[PDB]
Amino acid sequence: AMTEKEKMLSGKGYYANDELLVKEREYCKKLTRLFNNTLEDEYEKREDILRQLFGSVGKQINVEQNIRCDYGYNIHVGENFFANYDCIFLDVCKIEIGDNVMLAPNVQIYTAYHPIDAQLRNSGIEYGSPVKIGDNVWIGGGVIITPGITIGDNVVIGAGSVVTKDIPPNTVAVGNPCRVIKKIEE
Amino acid sequence: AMTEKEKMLSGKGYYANDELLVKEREYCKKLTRLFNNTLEDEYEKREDILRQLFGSVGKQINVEQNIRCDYGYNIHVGENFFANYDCIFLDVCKIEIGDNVMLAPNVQIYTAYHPIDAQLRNSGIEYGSPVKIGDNVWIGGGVIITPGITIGDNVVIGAGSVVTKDIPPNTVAVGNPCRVIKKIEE
Amino acid sequence: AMTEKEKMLSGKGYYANDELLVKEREYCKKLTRLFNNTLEDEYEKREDILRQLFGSVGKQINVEQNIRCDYGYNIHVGENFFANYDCIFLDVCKIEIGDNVMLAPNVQIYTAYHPIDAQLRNSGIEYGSPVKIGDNVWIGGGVIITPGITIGDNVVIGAGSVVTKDIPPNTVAVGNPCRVIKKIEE
Ligand SMILES: CC(=O)SCCNC(=O)CCNC(=O)[C@H](O)C(C)(C)COP(=O)(O)OP(=O)(O)OC[C@H]1O[C@@H](n2cnc3c(N)ncnc32)[C@H](O)[C@@H]1OP(=O)(O)O
Ligand SMILES: CC(=O)SCCNC(=O)CCNC(=O)[C@H](O)C(C)(C)COP(=O)(O)OP(=O)(O)OC[C@H]1O[C@@H](n2cnc3c(N)ncnc32)[C@H](O)[C@@H]1OP(=O)(O)O
Ligand SMILES: CC(=O)SCCNC(=O)CCNC(=O)[C@H](O)C(C)(C)COP(=O)(O)OP(=O)(O)OC[C@H]1O[C@@H](n2cnc3c(N)ncnc32)[C@H](O)[C@@H]1OP(=O)(O)O
Repeated sequence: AMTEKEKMLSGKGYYANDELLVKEREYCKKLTRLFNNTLEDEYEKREDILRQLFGSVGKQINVEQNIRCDYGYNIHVGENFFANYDCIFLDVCKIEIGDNVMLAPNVQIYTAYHPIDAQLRNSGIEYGSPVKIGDNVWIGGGVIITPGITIGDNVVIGAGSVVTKDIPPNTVAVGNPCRVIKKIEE
Repeated sequence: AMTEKEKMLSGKGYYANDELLVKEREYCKKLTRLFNNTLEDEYEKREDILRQLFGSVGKQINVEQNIRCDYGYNIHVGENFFANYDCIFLDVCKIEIGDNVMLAPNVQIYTAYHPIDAQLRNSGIEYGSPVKIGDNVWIGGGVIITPGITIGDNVVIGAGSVVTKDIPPNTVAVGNPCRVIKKIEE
Repeated sequence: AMTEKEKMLSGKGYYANDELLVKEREYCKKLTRLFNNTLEDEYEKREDILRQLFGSVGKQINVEQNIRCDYGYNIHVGENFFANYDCIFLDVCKIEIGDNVMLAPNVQIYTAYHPIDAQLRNSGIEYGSPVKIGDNVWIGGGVIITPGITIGDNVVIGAGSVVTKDIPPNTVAVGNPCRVIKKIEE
């Protein structure tokens, strides 16, 4: 039989109040707190914390302060990653981010979700679906990414967009819901 | 004659810089600060603070850190309430929330508003309209609730939604503006 | 030849990792940190910090806590300015705000942007376009303002709006994208 952590990672229904998960979420908030309390000139310190927090980190990385995570280890990031002010990463499942990806302020990537049915939801069962972002992607400010979304290479997501469906590579996409408005040279 | 606090609660025009209201807003920020400075394993402490902050609290409650309120006492919450990261409650008027309601990160419930006319607005007069959320409601990430909105039981509001009109029970509602897209079994 | 700071202010392409700009961004975060760590009854202190932070400040000003800026000096604000909880000012270029303007919580004003082309973007080059807000303007909660936007006098921007095009004076504007829905008496 699977553990609650295993059900979680596999996109199945799990109980978040599982002791192991609660204490993993505690460990995450400790590093998060340490990260957000650092001083503006403590780049070395922040970088170390990110390497303990995230599942995988490239050579260079810059995440502006007040970062929000659930577990940290489900966050996998490529080279030269940039995340601006107040980004939220609900990494119940894998948030896999490619190379040269930069996040504007207030970008929210949610992998978690709840049952539509109230009785199921009120029971405490919960789900996750991994999010994928390709190489060379600029994500605008206040963009929301929903569970199970894949974003291709060479994509520019306009500010305030709500990504509900997959966005193909080599496109510009804006809106609520988020749709392609332009193609671009590869 | 009514006091400014009374005008506020009754949905009438009031001056926010009223001495009583300013010092009530100060008291609110003190508890808010205490709440947001707690350590990740201080559940007992956070729970106590919420019972001093909110108008009414159920048996169990979990609000993730960095909460934003104006007064606190206008916030009335039911059983098993959950509020994720960085929720904002502008409780100029009553924010009444039912049982088994869970808020995703960055949910913003605003009850306050200003006069459309500039001269009225520049005079400092201000208004409020209470917000109502029924039992068994899942509110998505980055959802904004406008003043005077009532949300029925069994409602799922999709992420990034902007609730401008009332949402009937037993529905799924998304978008900007927020509209019903599905009905659901009761 | 122009410096990187000069290219920035002039709307041209610049490298943000320029030593002068990095240390100006450090100075900004120091004041920001001091501002956000103040206690709820330290109005005098916050006001002083804002006068060191912002390019220009009127007689009276109230900015609620957790403010986010990049440089500060590009932010020019008029009389009786109000900014509520968690506003973000990406002032790569000039953010010029008129008199009697009030910002609701979570208002995000972005002047910065990146090249559409990935190779240009991955090179580290970056741009800015100034944002202008007229006198007597109420900006709703969670409103996003994109680079190069001018907002006229007597304008009410509804909550959750995403301003992508210029908004004429004497109008009410909502939506994603943000459009005029009403005219109003001057
Ligand atoms: C340092 C850092 O981390 S970056 C900091 C900045 N943060 C940000 O969020 C900035 C993001 N920049 C944007 O969102 C811009 O709007 C861009 C890049 C998407 C603009 O791309 P463009 O395709 O050139 O927009 P353009 O002005 O040419 O017109 C696009 C059309 O779609 C609309 N549109 C553009 N952006 C958006 C948007 N974000 N949301 C909704 N609609 C939009 C326009 O209104 C226009 O409509 P229309 O022509 O049918 O009338
Ligand atoms: C631990 C916690 O606190 S929870 C943390 C997570 N935070 C979140 O915000 C997650 C919320 N989940 C969502 O918003 C999901 O999108 C859900 C639950 C609304 C999806 O519901 P569904 O009805 O099953 O969406 P579905 O994929 O079937 O299709 C719905 C249609 O409306 C659209 N749609 C779905 N969600 C949204 C949305 N949030 N905004 C705009 N449009 C949407 C879809 O594009 C689709 O359009 P179409 O069929 O006309 O082409
Ligand atoms: C203390 C402080 O700092 S303020 C704190 C509060 N923060 C806020 O964000 C509150 C802002 N208030 C709002 O956004 C309000 O919705 C207002 C002021 C824009 C309402 O203005 P009104 O024109 O009177 O809205 P009204 O109810 O009359 O109807 C407007 C129409 O546009 C729609 N609409 C109204 N507001 C919005 C919105 N924010 N987004 C999208 N659509 C909207 C309505 O659905 C309605 O549609 P319809 O008539 O075609 O069916």
